[PDB]
Amino acid sequence: SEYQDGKEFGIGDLVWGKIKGFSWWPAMVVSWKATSKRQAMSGMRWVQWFGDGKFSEVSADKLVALGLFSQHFNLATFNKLVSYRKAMYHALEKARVRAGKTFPSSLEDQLKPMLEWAHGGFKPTGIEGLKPN
Amino acid sequence: SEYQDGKEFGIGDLVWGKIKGFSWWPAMVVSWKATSKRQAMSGMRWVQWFGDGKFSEVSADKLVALGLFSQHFNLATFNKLVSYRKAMYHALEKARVRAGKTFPSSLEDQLKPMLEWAHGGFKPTGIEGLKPN
Ligand SMILES: CC(C)CCC[C@H](C)NC(C)C
Ligand SMILES: CC(C)CCC[C@H](C)NC(C)C
Repeated sequence: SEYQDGKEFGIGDLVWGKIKGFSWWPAMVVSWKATSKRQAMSGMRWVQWFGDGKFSEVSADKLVALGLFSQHFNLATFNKLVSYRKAMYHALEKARVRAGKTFPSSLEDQLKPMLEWAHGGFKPTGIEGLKPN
Repeated sequence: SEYQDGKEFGIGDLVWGKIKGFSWWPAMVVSWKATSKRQAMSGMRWVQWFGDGKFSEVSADKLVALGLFSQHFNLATFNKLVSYRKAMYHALEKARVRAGKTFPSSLEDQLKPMLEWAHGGFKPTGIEGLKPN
């Protein structure tokens, strides 16, 4: 099947992806069939970016697990860009549901406990709870 | 292991491949396990074409290193087919990263300095920077 190149990351994985000129941005690894383009080159993954829904073919070496959060979250970009805050909401919402996490009940106000959870290490599940399926 | 048949080219090598009826087209040697098809016959190599991401089993004797660039690049095809130009973009991008090369910030316009880097022997690394890993 897809992505059998001995590199990390499979379909459904929540990741940070790094494109030249941009901060690390959250994304989900997808099958090339979802992209309406072409099969990824060996060593690459198609990802779909949270916040804008676009697809990019990105080297596996330029991806890391979303669970390595406090290590790749860019606070300057977050303060500066509303699109980045939006991306984080959609990414962490996906993470939350997967981990079976719940928060008590505005964007910045919805984000706040989600960021704390993420930044704190995604407790109680830890990064294991972010896996697909 | 795979592709130990005494012939040239191993996994990850960037190459030109020639299929009957076509100009030389850029590709990367992959393991058969990436293809989701059969293992390659003796003397053959699975390649994945840049641009469309498809797989072909090609004789190892009908492949040449991407590094022999201007000899095999086909200017006429390039000007004629947008697919070829796209193929060149992806191939050179992969070459660029492996090399550690970088280009200051459209397709052709991004292609322009990449083609010139290639036609002029991939300086400063030369073709040694094109190797996998
Ligand atoms: C325009 C805004 C939504 C920010 C751009 C996000 C881009 C698509 N992700 C980059 C990592 C390539
Ligand atoms: C996209 C198309 C115009 C051609 C792309 C390369 C294919 C696979 N032909 C090669 C065998 C030379």
